[PDB]
Amino acid sequence: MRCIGISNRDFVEGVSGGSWVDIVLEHGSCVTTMAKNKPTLDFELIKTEAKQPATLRKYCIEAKLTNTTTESRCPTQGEPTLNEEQDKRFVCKHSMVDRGWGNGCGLFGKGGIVTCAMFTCKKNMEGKIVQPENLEYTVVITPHSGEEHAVGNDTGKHGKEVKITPQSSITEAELTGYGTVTMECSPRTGLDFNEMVLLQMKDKAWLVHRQWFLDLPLPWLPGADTQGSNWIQKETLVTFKNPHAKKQDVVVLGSQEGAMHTALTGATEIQMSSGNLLFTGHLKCRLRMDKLQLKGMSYSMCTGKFKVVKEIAETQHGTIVIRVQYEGDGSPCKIPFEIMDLEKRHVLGRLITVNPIVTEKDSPVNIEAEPPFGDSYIIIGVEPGQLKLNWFKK
Amino acid sequence: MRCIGISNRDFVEGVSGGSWVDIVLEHGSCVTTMAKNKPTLDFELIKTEAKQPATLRKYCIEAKLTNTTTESRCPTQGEPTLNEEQDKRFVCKHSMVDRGWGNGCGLFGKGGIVTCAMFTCKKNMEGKIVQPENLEYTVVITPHSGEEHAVGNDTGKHGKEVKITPQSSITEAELTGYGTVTMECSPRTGLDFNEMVLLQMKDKAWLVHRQWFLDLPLPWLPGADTQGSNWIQKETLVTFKNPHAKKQDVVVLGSQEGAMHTALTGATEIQMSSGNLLFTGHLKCRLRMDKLQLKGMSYSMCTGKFKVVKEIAETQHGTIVIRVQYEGDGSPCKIPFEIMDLEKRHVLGRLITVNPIVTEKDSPVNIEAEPPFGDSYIIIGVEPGQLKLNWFKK
Ligand SMILES: *[C@@H]1O[C@H](CO[C@H]2O[C@@H](C)[C@@H](O)[C@@H](O)[C@@H]2O)[C@@H](O[C@@H]2O[C@H](CO)[C@@H](O[C@@H]3O[C@H](CO)[C@@H](O)[C@H](O)[C@@H]3O)[C@H](O)[C@H]2NC(C)=O)[C@H](O)[C@H]1NC(C)=O
Ligand SMILES: *[C@@H]1O[C@H](CO[C@H]2O[C@@H](C)[C@@H](O)[C@@H](O)[C@@H]2O)[C@@H](O[C@@H]2O[C@H](CO)[C@@H](O[C@@H]3O[C@H](CO)[C@@H](O)[C@H](O)[C@@H]3O)[C@H](O)[C@H]2NC(C)=O)[C@H](O)[C@H]1NC(C)=O
Ligand SMILES: *[C@@H]1O[C@H](CO)[C@@H](O)[C@H](O)[C@H]1NC(C)=O
Ligand SMILES: *[C@@H]1O[C@H](CO)[C@@H](O)[C@H](O)[C@H]1NC(C)=O
Ligand code: NA
Repeated sequence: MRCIGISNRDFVEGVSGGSWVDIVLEHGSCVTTMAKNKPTLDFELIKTEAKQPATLRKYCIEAKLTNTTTESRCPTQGEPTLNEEQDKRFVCKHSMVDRGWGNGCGLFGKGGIVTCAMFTCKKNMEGKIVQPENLEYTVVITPHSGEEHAVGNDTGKHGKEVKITPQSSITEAELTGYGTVTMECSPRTGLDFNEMVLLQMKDKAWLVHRQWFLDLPLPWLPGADTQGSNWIQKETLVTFKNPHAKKQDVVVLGSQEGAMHTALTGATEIQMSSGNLLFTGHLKCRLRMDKLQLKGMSYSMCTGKFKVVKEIAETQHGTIVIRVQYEGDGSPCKIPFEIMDLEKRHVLGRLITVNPIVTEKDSPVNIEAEPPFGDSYIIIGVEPGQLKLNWFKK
Repeated sequence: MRCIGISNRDFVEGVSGGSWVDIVLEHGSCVTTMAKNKPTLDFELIKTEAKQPATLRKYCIEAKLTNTTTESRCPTQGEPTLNEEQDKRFVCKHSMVDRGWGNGCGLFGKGGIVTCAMFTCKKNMEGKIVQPENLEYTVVITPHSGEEHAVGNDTGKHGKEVKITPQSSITEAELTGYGTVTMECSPRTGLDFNEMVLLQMKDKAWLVHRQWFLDLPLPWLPGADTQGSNWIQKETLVTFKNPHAKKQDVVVLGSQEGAMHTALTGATEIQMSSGNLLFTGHLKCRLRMDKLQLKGMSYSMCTGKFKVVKEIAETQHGTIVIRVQYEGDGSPCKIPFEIMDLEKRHVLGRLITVNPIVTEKDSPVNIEAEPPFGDSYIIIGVEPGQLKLNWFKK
């Protein structure tokens, strides 16, 4: 009954005869499955967690230049040389400056120069690759127990959590009391997982095109990196200025954080809490309910009368939910429940929460029925005090 | 002699007769002025400092969201309300979420919501407006004294520093020993100063178009601001997400520092040290040298012989510089110096450092002459030991 109250709720019914039903889940969605002489169940896909992707690459989006040093030579004295010219943490550039008496040389002319500054990354992205094979989809199955606090309760303490993997065959489900049901799940994500890379920025984390990712004009380190200093293309964030041949300067290009966001507009976002993300993927599964069995078809209809505990409420999908309490002595019994017509002649509606049964003189029961459009009557209980609440749909 | 050794060096000669000469300065440039029976002078424009512009506006390029709070209502209970909805430091957004039994309401339907988060700026730009009238151009005048350490010496301790302003009439120049010269300067900058705004980012500071500046999609405060909290358009850096009608989130758009740089590519850069900038502007001035007079035309040519102290060096502009020392007893006397021809008959070159004179038996003298293309002979001194150094130009 977890679905009762969710906007994006899909109702799925069993193939007339065959106790097999196909459903589709996706974060922000809910599915209420029904099947002849079978408990009504609610399925929701909690989380979709990639186990441990691989760091394809690692871009630096903000750096600091330090320990700047420079070497120069007089005209006709060959190129300058700096040891740092070989230190992978340093970024260097050769250039030329005017030289003459006024500044150390006996000759006037363009003299060679070379400047180096130590590049230290301050913040970095981290593109990653995920393989559908290793995607553990968690799914919570909440049966329409009718339990007092079940309606819309998203605690989890009402359904049975089930872990699933495409590379884990067909998984089984133990529904404490109803038996067992089995799910035949297959990946079937939105976009390809090879052409797409999982980019991450301390919190916001998208999913972009492999190529676009790699073409990013930013200092980077190959995934297999551990050093975290020998950045490739350090100059994509470093600029060398020598305007009047006097001196040469090295500058930082400042944080690219926002620029990345600004460029990840069309990209596919993906909320994620340090490892448990909430993707976008139609996770299809097949349901076998052969081992599933109604609860207590060994009980007898109740004879006593019921007291509406919580007034009939209509859901965003035309269904109605009502809560009632049993006052009869019957003890563990079934609740009479029909959606008759205006004259109590025929039947016009169906129970969504199939086979309603009281379990304790003092535990109210929640029932979700689906009345027709227009009028109908919700007839609950039997003759002595039979509630005959009227209703109008859509 | 400060110009000797500078690449961008312009030689300016006086209008045959009139002792008035027009020169143009700009950072990274140098001008060597000459005029019949007048000392040769070198002009360089040290700095161009705007006195105190006005903060047109102040954009925030990096912010932090804090103290998030939210109010919500059940279906058919009117809009939610937050006190912060009125606190100018807070950014808020109304929205809708599904509600029903499972989460507090007796009805199922879209319930109103409103979320607010306190916006705190962390880093900011600061566009500014400058008016030409108040631009104090500093200019250093270094005469061709011939002084031992003058060639290319950029210490300043050789020339006389002169402050100048368009709104300061015509300025006078006291050249200790040569008399006085006067400069008639007029603004004449590159671009207009109304259509352009002086943008600044902790060091890097450009000059962009007023409109483009103001159209920047960034939180901002009117220049006259002192508060520094009631930012306008805070949402240009704040995003509200409510994907599944469950909850609504507020997020920061992260630093725009680099994005601004990346967008200030075509813009006009402007190095600046906390107030003293180095602009781009052809500062034209007119020179009156009437009160200027050659030095020591009361001395007599030396008779002794000279010793080349620093070998003849050629500059990036065909001129040659030589340093010699006097060994004669003559004391304060003039140095004989001519650029004769291959046969010591006629004259082929001119002195740039006009009227060379020794001043101390032990103080070498620097002379810059301009020999012709091809051969010529630098004849220094007189008969007894007259140096006859030969030379080849270009
Ligand atoms: C969502 O579900 C949680 C937990 O579900 C269990 O609730 C119990 C009562 C039972 O129905 C079991 O089958 C469910 O799995 C609900 O949390 C429970 O809340 C109730 C009432 O708020 C608590 O019961 C007791 O009530 C008496 C009143 O006479 C008090 O004196 C007791 O101190 C106690 O509160 C119970 O302790 C809670 N148990 C847990 C696990 O938290 C929750 O109320 C429900 N909410 C929704 C969405 O309806
Ligand atoms: C650029 O100019 C500075 C200062 O200019 C003055 O230099 C003095 C010498 C004189 O010519 C005056 O008219 C100039 O305005 C030069 O700095 C000076 O350097 C000299 C030599 O390096 C120093 O002179 C002395 O030399 C004797 C050697 O016998 C030593 O024993 C003394 O200790 C002393 O060094 C003088 O002190 C310096 N003065 C100043 C103000 O620094 C500088 O060398 C020159 N450089 C270039 C670009 O050529
Ligand atoms: C960088 O410069 C600092 C400050 O002078 C010094 O302490 C440090 O040892 C230098 N480190 C490197 C890598 O050059
Ligand atoms: C913001 O929240 C902090 C942490 O609870 C609190 O100390 C502070 O007083 C709050 N300030 C504002 C402006 O709400
Ligand atoms: Na002749």
